[PDB]
Amino acid sequence: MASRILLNNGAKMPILGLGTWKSPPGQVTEAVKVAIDVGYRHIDCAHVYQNENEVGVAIQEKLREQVVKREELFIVSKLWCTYHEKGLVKGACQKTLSDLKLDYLDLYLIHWPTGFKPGKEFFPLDESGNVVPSDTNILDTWAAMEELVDEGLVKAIGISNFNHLQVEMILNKPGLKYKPAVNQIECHPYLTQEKLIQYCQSKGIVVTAYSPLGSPDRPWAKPEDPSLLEDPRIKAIAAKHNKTTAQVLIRFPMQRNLVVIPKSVTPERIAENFKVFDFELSSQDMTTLLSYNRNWRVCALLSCTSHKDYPFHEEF
Ligand SMILES: NC(=O)c1ccc[n+]([C@@H]2O[C@H](COP(=O)([O-])OP(=O)(O)OC[C@H]3O[C@@H](n4cnc5c(N)ncnc54)[C@H](OP(=O)(O)O)[C@@H]3O)[C@@H](O)[C@H]2O)c1
Ligand SMILES: O=C(O)CCCc1nc(-c2cccc([N+](=O)[O-])c2)no1
Repeated sequence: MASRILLNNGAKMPILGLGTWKSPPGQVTEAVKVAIDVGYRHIDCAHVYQNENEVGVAIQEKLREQVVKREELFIVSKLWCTYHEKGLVKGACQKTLSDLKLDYLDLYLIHWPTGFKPGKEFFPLDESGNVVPSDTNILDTWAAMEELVDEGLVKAIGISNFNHLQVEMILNKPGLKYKPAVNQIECHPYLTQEKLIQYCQSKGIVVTAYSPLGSPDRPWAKPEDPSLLEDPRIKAIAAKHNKTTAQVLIRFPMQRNLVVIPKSVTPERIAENFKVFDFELSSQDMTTLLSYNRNWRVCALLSCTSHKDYPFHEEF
């Protein structure tokens, strides 16, 4: 299987990347250094993760060390919800660029369709804990994203956690200048996303699967929660192919023509997780994994469920 997928901006995106949500700032520099050493060329970042400076130290050292060239790296970051106003988007991008010590991003995503009130708080709340929305709408934010392409700050723009109606809204935006290149969404055998993925692919939008391992370190994990890594049915498929469960869970989206971004700060796992290009799941394996769907989401916050733009009321 090829290692990159062609985007609708003409650039190629590595289909395996390293996630960095929850990667501790004191561990993620070494994690990214190790990742590049063992072959990763795509790093998934975000301002809200509060570790972009430390990710950048790693990227810069490996560029200076001549382990890799910048053109060979695919660095993604995301515009946080409190910066959807037109006048705040460039600054938000430039802070990400300064922290990552880059002069462009390969891909910048609108992190969520929901805009929040600007200010220092990433999740501004009212007295009863509802997030405070902003009045910006997604189409003006999108035009601000298009400006970043035209200023050379980013090579591609896209979206994340957009539902099909929301993707459609961007695609039908009056005066649309650049189509989203990517929609990054939660996707794994308990949330298989067939409808949203086929819609996006039919429009030439590449889908990135996040939390492919079910995010076992998410802060709100509950006993009763399903566990991909521990699911005996998936362990069995892994056993059959002489791979680990995680390797199965990473290969699965790759064979759906998705990009996948498993997170780890554990060197042995970082290496393990990249060793997924030398085996194939069968069609039957794939259909079996798809059958485990239960519409289970890692990422869906109660505090945002009344925002007008909350993406997960619609089926997809
Ligand atoms: N667009 C958005 O809204 C959004 C939302 C969620 C996630 N994402 C992106 O997606 C990335 C991946 O999602 P995620 O961080 O939620 O979780 P994930 O990649 O599904 O799972 C990460 C967890 O799995 C562990 N793990 C990694 N490799 C393993 C292996 N081979 N064997 C056993 N355990 C392993 C990691 O542990 P150690 O780190 O301790 O090894 C960590 O606890 C994020 O980091 C972020 O970059 C984007
Ligand atoms: O940004 C990441 O990579 C994941 C951080 C964890 C996470 N964020 C959210 C979150 C943030 C903003 C909006 C929503 N919403 O449901 O409308 C959910 N739910 O879960």
